[PDB]
Amino acid sequence: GIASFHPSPWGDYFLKYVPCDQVTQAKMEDEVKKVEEDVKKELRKLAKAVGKPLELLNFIDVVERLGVGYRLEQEIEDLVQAIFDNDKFGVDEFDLYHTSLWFRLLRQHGFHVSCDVFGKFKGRNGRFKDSLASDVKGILGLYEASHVRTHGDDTLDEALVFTTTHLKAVVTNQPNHPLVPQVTHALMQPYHKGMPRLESRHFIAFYEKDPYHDKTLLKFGKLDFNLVQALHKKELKDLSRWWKDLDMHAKMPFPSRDRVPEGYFWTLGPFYEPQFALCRKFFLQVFKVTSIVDDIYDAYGTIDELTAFTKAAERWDRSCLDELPEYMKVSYASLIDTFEEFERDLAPQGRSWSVKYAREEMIQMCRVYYQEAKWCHEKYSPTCDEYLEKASIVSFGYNLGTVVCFLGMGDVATKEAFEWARGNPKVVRAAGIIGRLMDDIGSHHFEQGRDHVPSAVECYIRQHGVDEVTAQRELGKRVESSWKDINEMMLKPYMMPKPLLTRILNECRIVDVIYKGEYTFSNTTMKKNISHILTDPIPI
Amino acid sequence: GIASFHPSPWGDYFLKYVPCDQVTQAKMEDEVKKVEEDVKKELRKLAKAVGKPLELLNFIDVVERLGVGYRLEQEIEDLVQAIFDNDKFGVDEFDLYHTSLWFRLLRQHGFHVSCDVFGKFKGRNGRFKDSLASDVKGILGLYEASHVRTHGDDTLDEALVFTTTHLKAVVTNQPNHPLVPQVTHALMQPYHKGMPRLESRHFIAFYEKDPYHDKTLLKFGKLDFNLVQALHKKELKDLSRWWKDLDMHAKMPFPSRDRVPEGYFWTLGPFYEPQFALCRKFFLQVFKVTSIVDDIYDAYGTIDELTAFTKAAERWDRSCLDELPEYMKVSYASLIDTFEEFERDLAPQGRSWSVKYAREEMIQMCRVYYQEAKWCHEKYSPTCDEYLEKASIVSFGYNLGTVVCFLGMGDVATKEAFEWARGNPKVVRAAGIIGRLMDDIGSHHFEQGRDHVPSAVECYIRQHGVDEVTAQRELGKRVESSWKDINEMMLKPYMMPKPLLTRILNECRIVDVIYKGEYTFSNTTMKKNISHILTDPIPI
Repeated sequence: GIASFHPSPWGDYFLKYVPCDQVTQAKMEDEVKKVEEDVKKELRKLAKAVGKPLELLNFIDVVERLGVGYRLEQEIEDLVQAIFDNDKFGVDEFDLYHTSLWFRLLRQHGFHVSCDVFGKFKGRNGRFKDSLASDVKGILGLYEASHVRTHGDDTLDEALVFTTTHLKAVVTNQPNHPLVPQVTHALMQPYHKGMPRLESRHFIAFYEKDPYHDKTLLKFGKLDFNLVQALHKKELKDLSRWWKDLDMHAKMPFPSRDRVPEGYFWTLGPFYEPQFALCRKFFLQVFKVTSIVDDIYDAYGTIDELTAFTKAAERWDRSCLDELPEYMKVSYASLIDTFEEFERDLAPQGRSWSVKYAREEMIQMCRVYYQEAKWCHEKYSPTCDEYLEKASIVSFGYNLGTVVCFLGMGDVATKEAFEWARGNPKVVRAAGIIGRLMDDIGSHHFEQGRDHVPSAVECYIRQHGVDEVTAQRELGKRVESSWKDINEMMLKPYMMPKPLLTRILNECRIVDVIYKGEYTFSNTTMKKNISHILTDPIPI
Repeated sequence: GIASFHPSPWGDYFLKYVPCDQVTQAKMEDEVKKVEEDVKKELRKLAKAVGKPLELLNFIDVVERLGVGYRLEQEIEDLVQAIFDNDKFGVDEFDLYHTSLWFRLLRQHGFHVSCDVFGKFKGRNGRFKDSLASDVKGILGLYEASHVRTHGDDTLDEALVFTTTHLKAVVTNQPNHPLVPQVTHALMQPYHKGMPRLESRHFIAFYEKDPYHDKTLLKFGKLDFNLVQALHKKELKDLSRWWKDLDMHAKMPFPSRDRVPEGYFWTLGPFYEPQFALCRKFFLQVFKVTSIVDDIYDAYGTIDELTAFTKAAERWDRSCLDELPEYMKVSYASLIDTFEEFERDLAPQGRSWSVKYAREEMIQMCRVYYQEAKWCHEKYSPTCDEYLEKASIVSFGYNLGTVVCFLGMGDVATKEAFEWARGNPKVVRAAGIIGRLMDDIGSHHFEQGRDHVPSAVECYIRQHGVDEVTAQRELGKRVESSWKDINEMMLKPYMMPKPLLTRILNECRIVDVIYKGEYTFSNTTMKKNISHILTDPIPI
């Protein structure tokens, strides 16, 4: 009632999930496999067809945006490779939508195809023809393709401005145009920058409204979505039990109590496909443990108590439990226990040796937390570049996030990849810059800062002597440059194996979804995003 | 960053408030007092004028909705009384807007005028003429008047359905109509049911856009608003200091740690005018201690520890500090300390004897909290009427709230009034029913309930064997009937003096504003509502 600050939007809904029995689950599995083989047969048909470039382009695009391209991964990559090798594929004669589709697909699969294919859509000024604004479909396609841009894609930089202006006008002057639901959604969330699972859920609904949609592809996307959603909800029921058990170790509740759905929503970002259950188990659990130690560093304890907790984290041993103040013991024990559990989970595969790399990242998290605490306790005001480089990029959590993602991926995560991520590569820093800058820009305005608690916008304002609007614009430029670094990371040849780079790309995407500021955690948008992918199956 | 559940939308903004110097504040005070005398002279002019009902009606309505009728309280009441006695006022000839204005104004001032005044607006069917929908202004006025309805006002019940239908059509078919902002706002928040401070702010903005507005009235409202806002910001600076000092007693943060702005918003509901500073101090402080003890009963402690805390609260003595478990001691001490501070604040006027009644309500709160905890641990499923009568109406906080409101009101709040409120009168029960039922209806849906945690919708569903929609509708009817009891409370002859009933009416209004689900504490709507009345002055 009054003074009640205990929101429980979800209650026991996820704990009360009842999975269907094994006979049923295997029946649904075989149904979806039957339609998968149907899709693959039709795909083979389109590949050997003599002309017909656009049909194969659209078929590939639809299976990808329906969220079932993972069930056809190899088949698609080969096909796109063939398209890239066909130097007489006919791109010169495509309209805006299909030129944009060819460009976007090729860029997303690592092929560094040129922006010159867009030249025929420019006028004498060197700008895109405003006459193209009547081709709503093609403007939408160009808008979506422009978000794969890297450094040196000035055409795509201007294409984003051009398409944004015309798409906003479509929303405003043509409210009843058949594409307005899609245009409005894309303006809020470009597909390439959204969470794969959630954007595929929305595209399934859009695709059903397309009069020319392929019925078997729509059925494939719906059936696989419901199959994969049952796996998610079984995982979330179990992980809810584990999280609740951890919460009941303390007498007073942690802030993260009842926040398993939000944490698991986060966890679905890097990976939603069935084969990453172990990945999702690790990411969720580290998420909870991180939240718990974050509570320690955000409380009203002394800087000596925070020093002791950081040192004890560096030693990483239960002997430290007797030396720590009472209120820190549950969090410290959870650190030791959870990573021991990771070791047990990886022993049958002979992979326990890797837990070490995640443990070090966790120790790093404590160190940067300590630094942030220190800056506040000793009333030091860093510059923006100092705030980022010394604590805040890493304290966002993606140096730990990337290593924990690799933790569950099996033989592809070699020791060499763990050491690569441990050395703070440029792309992991980019993911962290995106997250940290969006979190800080959206958290509060300048006049709502906390004295002596550094933040990116306040640090930029005090360092460069500019106003809030300017600081927001320059930091937004840093976010955009980091996004271009991420898109260059997906261009061949790959630094690390693609399954590993894709985790970092997805970490950036889930941040674009959660920190859509213009709230951050546990608000109405988060509740609706969870409702979209984790409550009911898709009808029929 | 990731796993960060520490939102601080406001930071140190209210702590860093800098008041103006005493000479400046006295200057602004004298300016507003001068324009008050101007307004009063003009009002005297309108009263001593033959056959000008509509000009005087509108003048009174505007000074009230500008939020400065408290500077003319007696002068306005007398005038309205004179209007009720006229009997030749000419109401028989008013159009829809002015008939609605006359009816609403008289009802709000205790005069039980009849619904028959609306007979000329009905057709042969006995329903309001749909032809009236073209009089947007009059439809809006009738909509606003209909929320003062009591038992036996079937005309107003039909008026709400009629005007809602047509106002919704104006919003959808006439988006650019000049009244669309006002209609959209009224459809979300009826004036009569809103928080006076916040609704007067919105009306100040609306009134400036009326080409026929009185420039001096607008200046009166703007200047008084900025003057009273300086008082609120000084009070909130001080109370933020007190609240932060209390919070630093605990090592781990309470859920209510950074929630002074939301709590003070709550506190402005019952009273916003300068004379209730002490009231606001008490309500806010009680709010905070209530939140602290609510945390104890919501934590994962044993039913034996909650038994002990409840018994210790019944004893109300610092000696219990030695008997309680550690994590309860700061909460218990805050109880003892805060109510002692109330004794000190009321000693100079010789009223410390009244703190007793508030202490009793606080003890009742622990009891009803205990009952709710007991039901959960004994896995008991109460009946809906049982859920309400035995814990949940009182646990919303308004038996305590009404007694704490009276605590700061001085000689008007007699010992007899405290004893009237201690005995659970029907109108305090109505306020609690409104609060509890809106909170429970909006908190979660049926499938998101917590096992063994009673809540109104779930209890009604399991008691009566109905579905969620029906339980929500029947409970909404209970809320509506309680609102009719509240409107009856403001009809003469008054049970208690009017200043005391008005606190109860305002408690219901602040609940209608905060639990506007269509959804709880500390969300973007609460942040915007605080922004509207507590950040910047009104320009010019």
